[PDB]
Amino acid sequence: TQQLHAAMADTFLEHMCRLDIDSPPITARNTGIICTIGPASRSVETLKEMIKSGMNVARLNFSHGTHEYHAETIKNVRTATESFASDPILYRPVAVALDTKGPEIRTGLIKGSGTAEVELKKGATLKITLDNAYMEKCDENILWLDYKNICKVVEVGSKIYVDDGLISLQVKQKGAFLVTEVENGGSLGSKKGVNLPGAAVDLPAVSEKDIQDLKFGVEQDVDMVFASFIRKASDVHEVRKVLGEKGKNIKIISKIENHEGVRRFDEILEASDGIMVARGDLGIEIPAEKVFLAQKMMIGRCNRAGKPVICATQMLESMIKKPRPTRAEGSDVANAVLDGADCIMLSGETAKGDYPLEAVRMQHLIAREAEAAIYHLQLFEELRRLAPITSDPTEATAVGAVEASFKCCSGAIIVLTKSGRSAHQVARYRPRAPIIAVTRNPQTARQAHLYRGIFPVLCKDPVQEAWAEDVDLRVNFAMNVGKARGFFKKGDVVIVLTGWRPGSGFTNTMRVVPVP
Amino acid sequence: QTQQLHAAMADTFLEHMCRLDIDSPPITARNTGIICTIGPASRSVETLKEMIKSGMNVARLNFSHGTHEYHAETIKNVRTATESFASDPILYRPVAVALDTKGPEIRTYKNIGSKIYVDDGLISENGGGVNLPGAAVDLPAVSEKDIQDLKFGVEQDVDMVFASFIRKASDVHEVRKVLGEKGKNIKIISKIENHEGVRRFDEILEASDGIMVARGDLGIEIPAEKVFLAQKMMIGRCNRAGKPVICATQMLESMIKKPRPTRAEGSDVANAVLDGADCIMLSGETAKGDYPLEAVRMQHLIAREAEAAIYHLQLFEELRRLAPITSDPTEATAVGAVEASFKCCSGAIIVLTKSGRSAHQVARYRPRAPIIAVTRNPQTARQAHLYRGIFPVLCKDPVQEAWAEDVDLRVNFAMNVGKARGFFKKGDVVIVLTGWRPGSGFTNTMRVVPVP
Amino acid sequence: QTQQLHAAMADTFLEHMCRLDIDSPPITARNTGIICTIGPASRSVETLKEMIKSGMNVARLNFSHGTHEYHAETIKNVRTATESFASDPILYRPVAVALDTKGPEIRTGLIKGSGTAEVELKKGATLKITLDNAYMEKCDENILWLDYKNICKVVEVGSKIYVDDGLISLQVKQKFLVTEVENGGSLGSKKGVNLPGAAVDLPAVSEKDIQDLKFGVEQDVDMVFASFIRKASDVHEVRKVLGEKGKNIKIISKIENHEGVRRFDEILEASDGIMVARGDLGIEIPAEKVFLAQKMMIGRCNRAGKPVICATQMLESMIKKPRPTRAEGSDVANAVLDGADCIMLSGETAKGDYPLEAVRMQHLIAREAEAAIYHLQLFEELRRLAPITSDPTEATAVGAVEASFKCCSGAIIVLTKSGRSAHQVARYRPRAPIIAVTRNPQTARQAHLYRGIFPVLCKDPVQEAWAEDVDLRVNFAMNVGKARGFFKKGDVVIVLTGWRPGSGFTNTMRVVPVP
Amino acid sequence: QTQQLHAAMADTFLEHMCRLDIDSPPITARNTGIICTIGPASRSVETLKEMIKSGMNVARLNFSHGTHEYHAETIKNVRTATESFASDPILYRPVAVALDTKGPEIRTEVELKKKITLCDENILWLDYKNISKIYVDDGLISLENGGSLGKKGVNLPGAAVDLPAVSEKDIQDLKFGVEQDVDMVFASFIRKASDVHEVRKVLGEKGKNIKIISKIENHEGVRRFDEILEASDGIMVARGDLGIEIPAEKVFLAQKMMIGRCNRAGKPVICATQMLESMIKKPRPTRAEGSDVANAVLDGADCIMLSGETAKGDYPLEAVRMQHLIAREAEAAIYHLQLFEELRRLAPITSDPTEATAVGAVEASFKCCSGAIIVLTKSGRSAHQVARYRPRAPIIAVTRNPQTARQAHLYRGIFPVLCKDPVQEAWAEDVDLRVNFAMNVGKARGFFKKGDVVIVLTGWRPGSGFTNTMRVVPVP
Ligand SMILES: O=P(O)(O)OC[C@H]1O[C@](O)(COP(=O)(O)O)[C@@H](O)[C@@H]1O
Ligand SMILES: O=P(O)(O)OC[C@H]1O[C@](O)(COP(=O)(O)O)[C@@H](O)[C@@H]1O
Ligand SMILES: O=P(O)(O)OC[C@H]1O[C@](O)(COP(=O)(O)O)[C@@H](O)[C@@H]1O
Ligand SMILES: O=P(O)(O)OC[C@H]1O[C@](O)(COP(=O)(O)O)[C@@H](O)[C@@H]1O
Ligand SMILES: O=C([O-])C(=O)[O-]
Ligand SMILES: [K+]
Ligand SMILES: [Mg+2]
Ligand SMILES: [Mg+2]
Repeated sequence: TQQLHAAMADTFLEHMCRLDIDSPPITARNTGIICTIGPASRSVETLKEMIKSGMNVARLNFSHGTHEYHAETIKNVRTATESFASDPILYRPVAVALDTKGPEIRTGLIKGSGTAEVELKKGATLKITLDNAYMEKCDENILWLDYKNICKVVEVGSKIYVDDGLISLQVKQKGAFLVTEVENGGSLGSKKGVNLPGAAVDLPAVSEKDIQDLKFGVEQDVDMVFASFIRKASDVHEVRKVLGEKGKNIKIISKIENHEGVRRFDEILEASDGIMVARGDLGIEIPAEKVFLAQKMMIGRCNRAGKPVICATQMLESMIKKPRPTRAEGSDVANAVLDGADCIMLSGETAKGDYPLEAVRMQHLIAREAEAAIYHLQLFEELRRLAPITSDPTEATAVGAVEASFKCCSGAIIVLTKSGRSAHQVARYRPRAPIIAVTRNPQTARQAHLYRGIFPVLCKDPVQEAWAEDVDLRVNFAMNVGKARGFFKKGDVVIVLTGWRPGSGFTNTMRVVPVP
Repeated sequence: QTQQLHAAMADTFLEHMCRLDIDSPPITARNTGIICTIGPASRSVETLKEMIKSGMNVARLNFSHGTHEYHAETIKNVRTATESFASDPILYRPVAVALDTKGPEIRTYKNIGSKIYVDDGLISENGGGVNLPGAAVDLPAVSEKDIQDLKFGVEQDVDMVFASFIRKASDVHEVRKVLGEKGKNIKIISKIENHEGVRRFDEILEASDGIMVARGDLGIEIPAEKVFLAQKMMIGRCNRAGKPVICATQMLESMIKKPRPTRAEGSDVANAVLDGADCIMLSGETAKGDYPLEAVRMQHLIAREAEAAIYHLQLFEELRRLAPITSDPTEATAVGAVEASFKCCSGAIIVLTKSGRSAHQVARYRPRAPIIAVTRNPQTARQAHLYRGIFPVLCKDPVQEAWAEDVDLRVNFAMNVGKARGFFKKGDVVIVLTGWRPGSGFTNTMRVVPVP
Repeated sequence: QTQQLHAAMADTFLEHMCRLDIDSPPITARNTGIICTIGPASRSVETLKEMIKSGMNVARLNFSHGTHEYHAETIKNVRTATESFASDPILYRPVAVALDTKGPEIRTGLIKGSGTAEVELKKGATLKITLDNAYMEKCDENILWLDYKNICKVVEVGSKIYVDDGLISLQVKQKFLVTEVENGGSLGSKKGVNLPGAAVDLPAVSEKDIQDLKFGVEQDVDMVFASFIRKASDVHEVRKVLGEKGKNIKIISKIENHEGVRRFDEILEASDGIMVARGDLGIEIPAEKVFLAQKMMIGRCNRAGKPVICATQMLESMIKKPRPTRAEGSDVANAVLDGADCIMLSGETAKGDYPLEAVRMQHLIAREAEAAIYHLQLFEELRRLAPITSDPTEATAVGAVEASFKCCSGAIIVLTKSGRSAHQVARYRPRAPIIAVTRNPQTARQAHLYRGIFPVLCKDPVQEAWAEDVDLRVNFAMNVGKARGFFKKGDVVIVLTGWRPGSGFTNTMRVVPVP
Repeated sequence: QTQQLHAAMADTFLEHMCRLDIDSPPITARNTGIICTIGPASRSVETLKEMIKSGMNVARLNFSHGTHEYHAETIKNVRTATESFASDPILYRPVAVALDTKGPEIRTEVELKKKITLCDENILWLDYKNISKIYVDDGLISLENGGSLGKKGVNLPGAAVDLPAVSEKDIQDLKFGVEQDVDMVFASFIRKASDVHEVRKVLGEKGKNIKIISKIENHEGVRRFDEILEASDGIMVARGDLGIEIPAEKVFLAQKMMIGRCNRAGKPVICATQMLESMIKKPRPTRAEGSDVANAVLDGADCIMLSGETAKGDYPLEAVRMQHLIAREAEAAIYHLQLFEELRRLAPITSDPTEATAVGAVEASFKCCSGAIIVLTKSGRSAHQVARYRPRAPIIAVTRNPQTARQAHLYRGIFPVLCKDPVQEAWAEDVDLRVNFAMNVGKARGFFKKGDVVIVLTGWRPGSGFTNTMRVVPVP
């Protein structure tokens, strides 16, 4: 059970040899699940089923839609979320994330229609213009795109990709205009994304349009921002600046999607609250055979720094049209969890696909299977050897509680936290047991989904005047949540982390107590 | 640096991940074998030439469909395309032929709680070949059609057999008896496709020459969320036993219709190589899809990238600690050669072998450097593709009357092959493995020599 | 350069060795217990006071010699010296008293009617061994009497017989016993005889041991070192003899012969701790094999969490000289590196000329060796080899030790009644000292058997409010640590308490700033 | 149940300790070298024959006392004893001669209870200059301590003595060693790399093949150890003087540090002084002394040394035999699984094919449990490169160079064998002849038998520097 026989192996190779398909996993699923909301999932009715299937974060993509449309999406999520608040013991917080548009390049309209398409045949000629006279009159001869300075960055012989890198063009002759030949062709539609691998796209990291959406998210009380195409640390500083004082508590997740962002990852990770490995654009900007290097590198460096990392894009792509995934997609999710990803994401599988609930359920089943097969003995040993010595009492308390949880096979680590930080410090050491973080801050409970293993619970009872009684109140609530979810039963042992006084920064007490 | 050598010198696996560098270029050699299913999209002589140039090592023919005259024509075109490069033996690549049996599949014969899936797992319990997740084995291991197909393979001189739906050791022995004495040198690769094969894997592996993780049927017979567990389990035990293991099915499925893979497909190929798979396989991507060459090229590029990212310092240590002591001189010589190749950053290990066994025992310990196996046996050269890192070369030169001179001829042939393929150049250091007398079984000599 | 912390952070043991630095000073705290045999050279109140100040934790009484009156006076002098520091509880050091039994010894008679006469034995010469009581006081270079009446039943021709702690060796030539001297030398009175490889059938607990153990219960000793333990049933016999009145006395089994090493696992299971008694052991087995048996027993005791003592000839040359040999400096250091909880002195303190110097040398070596321990490897291995458990105290103990490495704490403070909670911390071998606060004087004395436990005896009365009684004992430990230089105000320490009074309820670990 | 094989398979160091067995007998091969100081107790030819039969590999000559004529007769007696066994080349053991220099010494019975002039208890004479504490007579008296002071040595710890690296007497003694054809020099009180160079310069062209072992005996040599190690052929941990110059409770740190860095560099390290000191007067050692010898071997020392135990004491043969018995037990107790892995990890990757042949040979020897590794070598270098990786099996180094066979004793596990056959015309036949010679030596001394598997290292042409061939070969 829980691959515990493989966990006691002395080598990683023998650990693999002991992986048993008949060793059922524990109940808790530690990996967070982010879901992109769109036409197939934005109804209050479907959203309620997204939550029951395991969605923790509803993602809103501001590459498309108006502020009024997204405001309605946010309302439906919160409506579906609060529809379960009648039972505070089974209530699951749900976070809202805003994915900025960023320096996107998009084509124009095919023959004045949003749905029209033309067939590009390989080897044929195709002209690219910036003259807005063709902005709505693109066809197989001429194509308009919205990057005015595309000629200052594209040398002759360059390659241009259109529509998620499916169409590829080679610039055969530069103009004032661009004369290209189609390498790989096919159906060319309207408003398609363009990638220029190996070109210094001078488009601003934070456009005037992005400024409005960021301030929109601050007004809407979003829990986090996914910032697209972050190339350097100063790009992160603009995002932090625009969010200003009122958006101080909004977590900033930098998306790495090009060569420069990979090269500058350290300065970007230092300034950010988290990372997203956005493999979609990344797979086009750099060779597709190198993406897995960038992913393992970014996940490991984030695990080392104790900052959240998200694995995103095309994880269960085939499930947009089919109710079951391919074998490659099953192993991709599992290996991302084995790599150490805090969260796994879904895009078109939930935004527009035909089986959005099956996708969420499949991600939940695989992640719980992958979490049991993790070789904890080596991971915990390596995280401690790579983590520096600390003078923070909470840090020493966190590593001691994780070590104690491996020793007594505890059902959970219960943590009282106001800002989340205490639970974050436990999570970075990757215990096997789920981390039940008890909080009264709703925003804290929603941002805890970015961390592996943190199962946030929001206590709704009023603050008791006697502080030692307020602590016991929240601890017993955690015991009720854990017993109701089947994390443990009466008589089991659990780790409880508390402070010596109210307020953030005083977590310093670890207790080993039986389940009431 | 190159070949992820900065990540290679890390003291922990986590720090090894942190040092992976997309700007660190891999070496020229690609160690993982590429098995391509040949079908209507790829059975022309002109196409097969491009597939070989793209890196195809093994042509798989799926006997679930097609007549013997059809398959015999496919085999013939495969050998025409293969032998079209024989005029230059420095650059000639052996290409193997594999026969994949139909096996005991239920289609919509019969002699049949709940649970019963149909049409590749498209109905049960509802939904839009037939599988019985967790059921008895009514049909025989080797039916009468399989016997004729297996006998046809011996006649067409195939190098290996992929036996479908192996459930126990006696299934393997049944196949072996059918190949008989005329096909006793044909390698039997047991395909693990159901819960029974996973439960009885150790007895199946012991009876087999190798294993295929056939994830297609496996993902229907057992929960889909468990396939990664059984895959890593079987690759691990095959690595421990030193037997070849193939990862198969839906690795680049979307490339049937599209010229570039998804992100999940790109990481699936890489992680299979990182797991330790000797070979990776393409099915519909090469048999029926619109982009057969691109799929072969993509497996080549990913595999070479992932091989540079292997954490050899942990893998080599753990492979030795788990391997038993030996009295076989070839086994001791082989592990000494691999240790020496790491010590001097060798450009290759050159192995002279008649049956391939000497090269197989080197591949067992997973050197970073390519293993140039020099043989005069054509079947040995073709069967070498089943093993990670073995780059076979077929020596066509006549035997020299002085045995020491004949050894030097074959060694110098491997040197010219290595130079022409960019594995190494003049002045580099290589490991050379030979014996003290002619004949198989006497490999016991390791020499550390500069490339002339 | 401090605490060999540069060597502490190595990735291999070889690199750890390469980084050991003679210019990197150790900390104040010395973790290895020091046991001293008290004798003529050291039994005065004046000398005992200086030995306590020099670092002695345990006074060993060797009941192979002396009367009950003699030992009663020694014990009185030990307690006089100890309690002379009892007026400052912050600085008072508990001192344990250990009784070392005679056990099934074999001794010779008197040389020419004198307990101080001595003859000379020559190589190849013949020596007659008799059991006739007419010679028990009439021994000389021709006839030797010994008190083992069954010796002819257990020896044969060619057997080796060793006399006076292995100095002289004989070989039986005829069966009274006719022998030929192999190695000669001066033969005194009442010397010990070893019969290596013979099946000696003496009782585990003799009538003399019965009287000495009863004396031990009346005199309130803290532990018994039981000589020549051969099997678990020997340990049980000692436990039954001590009975109800001696149930709290710790029983340390001395492993000194071949059967003891062979049956070590069952003996360890029955005992509270182990002494590697290398003196007799090096005569009973080949001396080139002693180091193997020592490292085996220390390893298995560390694995089981039970105290192990390394004993005998650690600083033998300091009996006559003020400074040890290089081999002796190495032996003490390697015993601490092996994992020994305590190191022992015998003749160096019982009868030598430099008893204070010997105690001070062991203190200096042990503290240097403790800094050199490769804690990264040791802590990882003790955890891997320890089973998962449902005991909250064990999980709390391993979390506290892990926390102490994380924040480089100056100490782990533990409140314990019986000692058990501190013993469970010591089993995981933290670098930081373990300050065990107890109100039980016997718990305080017995804690010296465990590496790193620094016991302090709280004298303050019990507070009615239990949370105040707890805070009182924690602050007392804070004052002890500051007064002894383990830490200072602003540092971080680990505190271990329980949720309710009484033994067995330790479940609370706190990371606390030093006020 | 043999050679601590059960403990050898443990997955942790702790479990390795827990599995050590006193009932697990070692092999016959003893890998650690034994160096004996020759003096009035061991000077006679008949005594030296027994010391050789008991395990002495190197005879040490202490040039702090005695005359050139005295030491010359000592050398003649050693060579007389050594060559008395030469009638059988199969069983002959080479014996090396080492010269130990006096070096920068400061020397002076009355009583003293708690006035230096540069012979009574009121004014003492010393031969030195200016410059705190001063130690006299093996550090027993401190200046403050007391004792029976009676031409005793003086130590000035921490200080910087103005005495030259080599003295006029040492120059004469070094030139004497050159004339007497000694195999190695133990250079006393080496403080810096320049001191090693001045010694190497004194030995000149005629003494260029003489191995220089630097003795580390004070604080400065410990701090400048890396530069001294690089310039030297090897290191001696001279714990006698070192234990006076630095606090005695720190000697074990310096010893373990210097053995580790020598093992890491692949250079010989000798642990010396007071290892069996009580055996000067007693036929058996103390428990601390048996532990000290064994822990020196477990630390990784290539050689162990006897001083007064063989030079002046009553039981020299017993002392040599005890070091032999302890060393053999401790070598079986080595945790090879960890040691070999760590040695490889800290060793650099190079292009020298001899080094790559050496690791591959050691790895192969662990895989097939070989009875030996046979190395053909003319300078010793190829055998030294095998020994740095510490195989469990013995290294039979077959040479025709008699100085090489004697110098090989400085390296753990190298069993030197001197071939005296004429050089055969065919190269391949001259190699086969020397290999077969090692097979016979192995069978004679019980290292292996017919049908066993051994590792054989050879090269591709005559002369030194060409070892590149490893073979796994059945014993004939
Ligand atoms: O993780 P954070 O943000 O530091 O908060 C943890 C805090 O929660 C507590 O357990 C309770 O604090 P509050 O009563 O103010 O909510 C404190 O003891 C502790 O300092
Ligand atoms: O791997 P195999 O089949 O054992 O072959 C190894 C043999 O090949 C050899 O190169 C000799 O082969 P040949 O008999 O063709 O000359 C020897 O080195 C060795 O004994
Ligand atoms: O180590 P022991 O013998 O279990 O004693 C530890 C006990 O001491 C306590 O801290 C309290 O001690 P008191 O009973 O003297 O107040 C308990 O919480 C705990 O169970
Ligand atoms: O260890 P060294 O000094 O390099 O000598 C090893 C030499 O021994 C040999 O095996 C034999 O050389 P020789 O003919 O000089 O004895 C050479 O191949 C090799 O170069
Ligand atoms: O047969 C296969 O290859 C499969 O089912 O995966
Ligand atoms: K006694
Ligand atoms: Mg993008
Ligand atoms: Mg000296």
